Amino acid sequence: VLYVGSKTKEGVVHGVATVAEKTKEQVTNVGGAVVTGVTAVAQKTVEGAGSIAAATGFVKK
Amino acid sequence: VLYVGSKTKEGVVHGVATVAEKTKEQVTNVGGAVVTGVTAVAQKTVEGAGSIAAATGFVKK
Amino acid sequence: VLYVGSKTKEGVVHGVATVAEKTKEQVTNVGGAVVTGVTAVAQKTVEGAGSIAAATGFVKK
Amino acid sequence: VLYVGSKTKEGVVHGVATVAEKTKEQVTNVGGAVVTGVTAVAQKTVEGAGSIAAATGFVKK
Amino acid sequence: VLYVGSKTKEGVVHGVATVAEKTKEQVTNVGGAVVTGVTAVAQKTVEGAGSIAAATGFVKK
Amino acid sequence: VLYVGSKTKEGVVHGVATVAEKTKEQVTNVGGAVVTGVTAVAQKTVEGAGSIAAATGFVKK
Repeated sequence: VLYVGSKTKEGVVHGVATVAEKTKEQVTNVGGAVVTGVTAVAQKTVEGAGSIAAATGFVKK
Repeated sequence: VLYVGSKTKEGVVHGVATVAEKTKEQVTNVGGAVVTGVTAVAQKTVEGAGSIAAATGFVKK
Repeated sequence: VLYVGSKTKEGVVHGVATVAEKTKEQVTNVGGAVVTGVTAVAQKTVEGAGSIAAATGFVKK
Repeated sequence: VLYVGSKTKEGVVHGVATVAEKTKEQVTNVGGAVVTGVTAVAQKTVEGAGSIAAATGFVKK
Repeated sequence: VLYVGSKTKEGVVHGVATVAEKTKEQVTNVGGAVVTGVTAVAQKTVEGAGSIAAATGFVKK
Repeated sequence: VLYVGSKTKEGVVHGVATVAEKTKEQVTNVGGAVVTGVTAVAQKTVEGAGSIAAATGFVKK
């Protein structure tokens, strides 16, 4: 009957400073799942399953 | 019957400074899934499943 | 019966400064899925499944 | 008798990403000196005085 | 009699990512010196006095 | 008689990520010197006095 949002923040990332010095970086996947290097990510879901960095192995039935 | 949003933020990324010095970077996928280097990503879903960086292995039925 | 949005932000990315010095960068996919280097991406979905960087392996039935 | 430079860098700026969101910006000088907002500037001097952002007040003799 | 530089760097700035969100920014100088906001600046001087951001007050003699 | 530099670095700044959120920022100088906000600055001097951010008051003689 009344809802007053104001400067609300939900699922938010702000003010982020990152430095990444790497001399070498390998990934060798063989038949699975790999998720690497997720930075400054924001999400909001309404009435649904939410996943950010979800490496699922193989599914069978 | 009444809804007053104001400066609302949802699923938001802002003010992000990144530096990435890499001398070498390889990825060698063989038959799976690989997700690498996701930065400054924002999403909002209404009535649906939301995934940002989701490496799923092979699906079978 | 009443909805007053104002300076609302949803699924938004802003104010992002990135630097990427790489001397070499390879990707060698053989029969799978690979997703690399997703930056400053924003999406909003209404009544649908939303995926940003989703590397799915092979699907079978 | 011998000098072999190679990939030498002197007085150099490179690989610079900047973002500047300002809603208002004033400068009100009255009879002096003002230097504002110097970015990505490089200089090399041989046998001379070198100044990049030098606001000098009034000189008298 | 012999000098072999190689990948030498002198007075150098590189790989710099900056973000500056300011809603208001004033400067009100009255008869002096002001130096504001010097970023990513590089200089090299040989046989001379070198100054980057030098706000000198009034000089008299 | 022999000098072999290699990947030498002198007066160098690299790999720097900064974020500055300010809602208001004033400077009110009256007859002096002011130096504000010096970031990612590099200098090299040979046979000379070197100053980066030197606010000198008024000089008299």
